[PDB]
Amino acid sequence: KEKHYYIGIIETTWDYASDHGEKKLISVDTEHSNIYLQNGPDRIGRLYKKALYLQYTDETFRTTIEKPVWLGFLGPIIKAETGDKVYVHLKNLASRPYTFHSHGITYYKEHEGAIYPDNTTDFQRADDKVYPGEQYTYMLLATEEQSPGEGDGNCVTRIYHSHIDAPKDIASGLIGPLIICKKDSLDKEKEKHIDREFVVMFSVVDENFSWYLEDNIKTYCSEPEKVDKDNEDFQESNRMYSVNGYTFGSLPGLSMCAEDRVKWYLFGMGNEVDVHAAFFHGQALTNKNYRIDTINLFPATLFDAYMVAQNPGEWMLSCQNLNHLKAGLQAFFQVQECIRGKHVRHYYIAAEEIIWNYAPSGIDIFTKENLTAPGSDSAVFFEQGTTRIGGSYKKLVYREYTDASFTNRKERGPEEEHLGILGPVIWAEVGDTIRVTFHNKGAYPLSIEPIGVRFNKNNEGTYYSPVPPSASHVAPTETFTYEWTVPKEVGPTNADPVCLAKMYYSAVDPTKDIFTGLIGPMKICKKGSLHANGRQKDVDKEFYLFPTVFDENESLLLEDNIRMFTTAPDQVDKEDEDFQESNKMHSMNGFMYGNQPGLTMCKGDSVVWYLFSAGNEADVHGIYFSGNTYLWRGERRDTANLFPQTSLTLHMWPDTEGTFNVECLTTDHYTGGMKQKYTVNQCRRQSEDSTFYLGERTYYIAAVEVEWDYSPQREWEKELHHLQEQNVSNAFLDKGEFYIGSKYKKVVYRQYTDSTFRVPVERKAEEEHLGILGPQLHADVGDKVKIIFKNMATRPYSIHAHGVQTESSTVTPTLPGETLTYVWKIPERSGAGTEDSACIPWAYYSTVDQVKDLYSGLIGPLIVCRRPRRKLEFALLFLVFDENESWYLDDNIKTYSDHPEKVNKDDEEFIESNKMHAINGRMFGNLQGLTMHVGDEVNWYLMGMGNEIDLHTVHFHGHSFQYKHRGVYSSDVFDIFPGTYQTLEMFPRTPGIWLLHCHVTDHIHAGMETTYTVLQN
Ligand SMILES: *[C@@H]1O[C@H](CO)[C@@H](O)[C@H](O)[C@H]1NC(C)=O
Ligand SMILES: *[C@@H]1O[C@H](CO)[C@@H](O)[C@H](O)[C@H]1NC(C)=O
Ligand SMILES: [Cu+2]
Ligand SMILES: [Cu+2]
Ligand SMILES: [Cu+2]
Ligand SMILES: [Cu+2]
Ligand SMILES: [Cu+2]
Ligand SMILES: [Cu+2]
Ligand SMILES: [Cu+2]
Ligand SMILES: [Cu+2]
Ligand SMILES: [O]
Ligand SMILES: [O]
Repeated sequence: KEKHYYIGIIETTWDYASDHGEKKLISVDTEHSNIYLQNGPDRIGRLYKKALYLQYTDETFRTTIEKPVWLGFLGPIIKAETGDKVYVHLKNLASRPYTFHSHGITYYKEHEGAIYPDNTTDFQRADDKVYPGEQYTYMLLATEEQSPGEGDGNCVTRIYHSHIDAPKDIASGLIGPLIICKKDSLDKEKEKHIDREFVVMFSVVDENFSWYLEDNIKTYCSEPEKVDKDNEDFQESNRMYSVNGYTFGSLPGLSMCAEDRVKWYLFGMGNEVDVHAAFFHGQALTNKNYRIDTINLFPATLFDAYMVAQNPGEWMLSCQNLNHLKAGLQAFFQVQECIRGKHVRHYYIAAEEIIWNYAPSGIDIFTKENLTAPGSDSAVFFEQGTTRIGGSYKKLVYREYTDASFTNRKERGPEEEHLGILGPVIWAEVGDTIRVTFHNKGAYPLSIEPIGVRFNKNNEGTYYSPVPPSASHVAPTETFTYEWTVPKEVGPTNADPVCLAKMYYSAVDPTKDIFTGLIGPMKICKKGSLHANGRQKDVDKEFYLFPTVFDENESLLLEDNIRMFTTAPDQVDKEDEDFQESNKMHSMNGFMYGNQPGLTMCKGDSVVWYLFSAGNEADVHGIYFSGNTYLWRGERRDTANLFPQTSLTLHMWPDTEGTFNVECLTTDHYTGGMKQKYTVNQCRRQSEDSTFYLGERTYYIAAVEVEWDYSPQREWEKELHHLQEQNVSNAFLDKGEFYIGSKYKKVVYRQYTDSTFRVPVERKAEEEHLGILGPQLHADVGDKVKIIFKNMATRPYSIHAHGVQTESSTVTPTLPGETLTYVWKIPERSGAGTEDSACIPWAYYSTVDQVKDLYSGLIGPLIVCRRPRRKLEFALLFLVFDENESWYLDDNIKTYSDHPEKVNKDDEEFIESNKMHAINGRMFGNLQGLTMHVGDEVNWYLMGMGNEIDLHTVHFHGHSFQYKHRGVYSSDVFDIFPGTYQTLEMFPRTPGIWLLHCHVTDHIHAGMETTYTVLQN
């Protein structure tokens, strides 16, 4: 078929509403709405002028078609089954130039509707920028290459948006859904067997970016005269946390019937504070491929879910990111009312208060140093005195008891010793009923909210609307018996593991209860997978890990805690930056700096890890199990990623004896103490070894100190701006007064020919694209790689790598001038998992100082392949190099700064002047070397690392990619965070120079982009 759509871009006023009335008890935490929606002297209220796509009937952009109420300000839903020829007739009826760039479909440079130095000429640039009054019809092709994966649903979710300056064009309001179905999935422009199809975009629509900021200030502020746009609160007062554009329970239209087959197309959109956690309170929207309960979304994350509306009632959709939840990102939706499970599991739990100590040994187990040594990582969090609480905090948490007689606890075995602060594991099987007899015992009402089980409205553990103890409100001394059900439609899918890591927390006020201590593990399993004791049947060890930043400043018991441990409360300024840092407890299961115990097992044991987390947008973790590799959802990986409310079930079979680290790779977190140890003991006696390593490879690598330049040519930057017509100044690149430019000394891994290390291997063409990265080491499964590593720098470094097996756990640092040998064995578990592609990459890095060594430059890819036009390989490392952590910072200042004496290393402006947001070490088109031909088979090895900020949604303009074993899944955006190493298959089809970039606002403007060339066959 060949669809035609008429899209006009009009200017208009949008009201984030307030439905000027109530019946809306959003009351998860909520009331300071009047910042966001308050009109006034400075503030603008809930009315902003914003351009937006509308659908017209004819080429006469006069007669409009009306888009669903629930769609909010998004553009009209554009659909197309594979093989279609969609033509989009755009007419810019607005005050400035806009375009229409689509995400998941094929077109030529004359139809990209995106502007950048792509060496194209006039006929191909008509699309790339539509002026007011001009009309342009975009021709798109639903190719089989962009077709939803062999294992994707029938219709995936894609997006279209303007692209002169996308962040701004999108903040301005120009963005809509593009749903792509496979061959004849659709029927009457709706999926063949669905009842309701919805589109939801989570986003902190930041009005400070919209082109109409001025027009909005000058209009609504009563005193436009005196508003500081550069004012933190003014800015915050323009950030509209909202789902479909609507901000405080305002989303209308969401309505289905019970037994309704709903399909939801989600997608985030935003800057780096856009760490979302979509959650549909009422049911089991659990059909991604497996059963999912909460859906994480980031800038341009394209996601599709399938639900079967059940459990009739007025439910709620929210974003479990705490900060977003209290900034009002909720939206009612409802399933109108248009057998059970007899095995009763009975638990008795009391919430009790205690004085939790985050680190008992009072020492950093990792370094055997005193946890309060003057000026150290730990110091800040544990220093105790006048205005610093210190190490232990009167917390409040769940503990199990023997019976309604809340008299005697249950003895916690060495088995559950690791549990730390977490509550008592609640568990059950598919087809059961749970009855937790909660008994509050603290100075505040609380309750227990369970993620993952089926519960009626009488058992809802929170209260949203539109002295007895209620499920939602169990007062300080009352008690209540929640009843939950674990019916089929809420427990593990066929493709799911035997047990799903789950959780439960106090939901009287999530944004505060959890941080105080009310969070506990839960485990829902396939029917008959557990023994009487609650342990899986052929599993040796079951562990539960909860890494988070226990925000003590948000504890219900904060005041008391100030009163108890400070040597001067009255004097405690509760809002000092430094005060709140000292109480941001970066910890795992309650412990810090190595102090967590109980993670011991036998080599050969079948271990099963249950990970989960909660918290705000700073909860972007990369849990790294050093020394071993697990098996998640058919994929071999050794670093799990967790965000607000994420839950995972890892399966591991440790294979090397020793004491290894379970740590959170993401910098802040690691420095702040988010690292633990787990021990593998030898529990058998096994073999004599001259029987297996069919291959041997040896590489000679060295670490050199080079002068690196993040942007050696500034042309592409320059050209990109003039096209956009921007008056912008580059903070990171412009030497300015005393700033250090774009060049900084760094230490990097360069390959050599032999043990003499006097002749380096010349980087050929197919490897110019590696930039700062070390060489692409290759190893097949069954190898015994040997790295002869020589340190030519001026301070101890070493080389180690994820996924690889080693003899011991310790890693000897190579001293300068010294040359050592490291040996990595590449057994089966270091290679492709069952559903993995044949080659998978692992980052090799330096261990002397996990952090400073990295930012200093030391990083590279190890590709480990499985089996025995051309085939290409590219390695991309998206990382915001924090040049402030370089071991070489002092030299750079003296070497590069025009006036070193005038530099203050603490000056916020300076700090930022060093945050090089780059790809493989270079920003703004400066990443040369990515060239293929039409027809080639390309393998992109993407890997991210770094701090909390490192959310990187990689987008390739004009081409999509496939990704699991056999390219079973399709998409054009890939989510990447610290510790993510992924391999994407792609077949270039349309020739031309295309833009490759991170889709998150700060990152784009910062330079995280370059271009890849597809040459004509
Ligand atoms: C575009 O034009 C010139 C020469 O072709 C130069 O800027 C560069 O080589 C070209 N850029 C790209 C991305 O091909
Ligand atoms: C561009 O930057 C200059 C300073 O370099 C500034 O004075 C001016 O307002 C900006 N915009 C235009 C159109 O000149
Ligand atoms: Cu985009
Ligand atoms: Cu959110
Ligand atoms: Cu972390
Ligand atoms: Cu932090
Ligand atoms: Cu990014
Ligand atoms: Cu795009
Ligand atoms: Cu783009
Ligand atoms: Cu930044
Ligand atoms: O795209
Ligand atoms: O994009």
